[PDB]
Amino acid sequence: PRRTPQSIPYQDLPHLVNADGQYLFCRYWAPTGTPKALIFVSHGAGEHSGRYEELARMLMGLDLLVFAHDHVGHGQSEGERMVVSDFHVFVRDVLQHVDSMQKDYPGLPVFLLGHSMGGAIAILTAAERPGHFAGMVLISPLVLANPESATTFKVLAAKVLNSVLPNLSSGPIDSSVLSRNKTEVDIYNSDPLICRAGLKVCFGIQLLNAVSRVERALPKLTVPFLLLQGSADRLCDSKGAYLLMELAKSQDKTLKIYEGAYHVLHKELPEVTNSVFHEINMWVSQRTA
Ligand SMILES: O=C(c1ccc2nc(-c3cnccc3C3CCCC3)oc2c1)N1CCN(c2nc3nc(Cl)ccc3o2)CC1
Repeated sequence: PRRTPQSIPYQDLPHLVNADGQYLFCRYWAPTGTPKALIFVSHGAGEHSGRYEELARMLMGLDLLVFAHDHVGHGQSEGERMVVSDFHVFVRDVLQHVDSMQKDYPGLPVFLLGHSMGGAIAILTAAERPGHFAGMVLISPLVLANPESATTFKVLAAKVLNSVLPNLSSGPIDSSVLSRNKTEVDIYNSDPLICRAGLKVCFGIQLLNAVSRVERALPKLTVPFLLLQGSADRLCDSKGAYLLMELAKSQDKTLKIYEGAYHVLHKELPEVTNSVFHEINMWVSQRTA
């Protein structure tokens, strides 16, 4: 039997098989009552859907049916770690899962929530289906990379794009520069499902493709969205959040800036994280009433 990269049979776990024949590990949090709407949670690079437990339980408490999967190459899903043939695979697979859930639970509005790379995935997913999603919640979405990191990486990208160098990698990200909450940093560094090795250059190239596709997608994006962004984000430059507010055509767009906060806003200092949860609660509540 087919097993996760951690050797657990998929027959023992919630799962979906994608269009490439790869098993994706899935998670669901459903309310006891009749659901008001569906919401897919889209995680970021190197992490996995289990990192969203608290946010998902909050959303389920609003009577939404929350669902997620680990993207290919991540967590408990199949695929070479941190490899993707093309960035659109992630979007395709979100749409498969959304479509499957809307068959099982028809008539319900569907929301997206995405953080970091998962926010770029959410933007591209909404852009592919104009008018179909009720709303999107974006926590520090990948819109523009940190300009310094992007320039340095595009050097390594020059090597890989012009030569055959399948194993070249960037240096690892310093997990401390992504949340001021030292306890959350230590938890991140302790999670065996997180890939904290340096990014394979081929994967960073797909992240560059994500940035390029997001830019082209903005002037067509019409979905309602809430955008939460820290002013001291060393990974997803806050300039991208301002560009998203400016260039999206959405009639319902809201930006909240967290002054001095780092990248992982839902795992930041307690004052920030409590506000993040409250603001998402209010925003989704107002749009599922
Ligand atoms: O989605 C992402 C993400 C988004 C954009 C990225 N860009 C690169 C990158 C890396 N090396 C060279 C070049 C590049 C770019 C390639 C194009 C130009 C630059 O890596 C990225 C990862 N992330 C961040 C790490 N995560 C995380 N969660 C966490 N939680 C806690 Cl508590 C503490 C720390 C945490 O770190 C999960 C969510």
